[PDB]
Amino acid sequence: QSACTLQSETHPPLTWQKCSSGGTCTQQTGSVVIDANWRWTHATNSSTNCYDGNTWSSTLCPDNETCAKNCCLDGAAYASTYGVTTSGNSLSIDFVTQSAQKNVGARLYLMASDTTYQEFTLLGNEFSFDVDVSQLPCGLNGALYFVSMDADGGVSKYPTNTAGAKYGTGYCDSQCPRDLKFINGQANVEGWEPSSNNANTGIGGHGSCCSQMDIWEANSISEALTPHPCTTVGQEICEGDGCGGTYSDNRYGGTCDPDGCDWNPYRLGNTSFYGPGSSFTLDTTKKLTVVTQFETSGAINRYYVQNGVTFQQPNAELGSYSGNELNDDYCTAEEAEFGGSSFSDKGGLTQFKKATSGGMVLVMSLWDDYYANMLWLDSTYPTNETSSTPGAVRGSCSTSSGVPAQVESQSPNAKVTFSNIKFGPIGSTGNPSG
Ligand SMILES: *[C@@H]1O[C@H](CO)[C@@H](O)[C@H](O)[C@H]1NC(C)=O
Ligand SMILES: [Ca+2]
Repeated sequence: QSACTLQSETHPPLTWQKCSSGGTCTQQTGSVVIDANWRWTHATNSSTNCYDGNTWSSTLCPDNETCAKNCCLDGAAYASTYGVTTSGNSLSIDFVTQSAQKNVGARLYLMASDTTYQEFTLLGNEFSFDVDVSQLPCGLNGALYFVSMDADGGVSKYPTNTAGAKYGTGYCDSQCPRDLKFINGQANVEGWEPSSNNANTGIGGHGSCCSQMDIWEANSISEALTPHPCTTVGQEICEGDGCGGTYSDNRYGGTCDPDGCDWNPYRLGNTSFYGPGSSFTLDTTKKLTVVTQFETSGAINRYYVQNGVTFQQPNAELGSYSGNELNDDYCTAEEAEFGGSSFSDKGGLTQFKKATSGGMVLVMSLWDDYYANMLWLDSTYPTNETSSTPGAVRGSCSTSSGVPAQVESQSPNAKVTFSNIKFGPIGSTGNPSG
């Protein structure tokens, strides 16, 4: 797709800190850009929409190539249309924003410049951020994660994409999302199937895969940490059900691991660690700091800070495993106890180290789940299972919670605030900010 300028594109600024082993942290100035899927897509020579509701214009978009040549992405009014605002080192995303139309959530990327994404090499480093999930009830997910996207949004690889990172192109993740309107410089009109439960989305004939590090997927009820390896580390197009993931039929027939080796304290047995109120170790009605360390062995460590008190990831006992570190032993024990083989089949933490050894783009989003109502994160899943079934209970939310239409009408003012992002060598982010 190309870019149009009927609406100016001004990326909201966002500062963050880069720390060093020497003990100092320096302020960096970046900005955020909203994903292309949320943008107005119209004809290059007019205001005629190329996509409307959950269907494409059959005249402007008869096929993927023609559609890409006839259509362009336009600018976004961050605050008024998407409910996205920034203030210093803080970023807030509103759940539902009512303007000329109804907008639900957003997916944003941290930029290095006005035309490029900031790339982070995670291996041997740690990532820290403060978050306020107090306004996120059951069914919502304020996520912060990393994906192996190209810095230019794919412009160098796909000439027909001239919008680039400036317009949030090039997304990919372990689910090999087929709901993307543009992939590899072409539209996704071929094989398009409008969603039967969402009037604004659909599924196309192609998806976009890549490694994904889910550092934070959470609400006020539950939180999970999940690395997702792929046989091909970087962004790669997939076709049909060969994509696997949520959007396809055979979930495990793809190149990526849609499940991952997840770590949810509640799912692992500690039901008093994270929750709303003073009866929980970490009170989700108050802000908290989340630190994630990527050691060179490929293992992942995590600790939290609230009101100046530090709490390491709680200890978990799963089969022959015992500890608080996400490593090979943990992931092997999880597949043995909870079932599955997707993570190991995709290479596990060893294959995932290839992703963290390279650059990954920071993503921050807020979304509700039209496929599984976020039950996999904060409830019993599958819903037919009981508490006696290992790993079935992931949170205290009712199995009837998370209906998109219901949460959107009942909790429109829900929102998430991410702030004070710090990145640097392991052991450096707790030092004085500059
Ligand atoms: C949950 O984790 C916290 C922090 O490590 C700990 O103090 C508490 O004893 C744990 N509770 C259970 C039931 O394991
Ligand atoms: Ca270790």
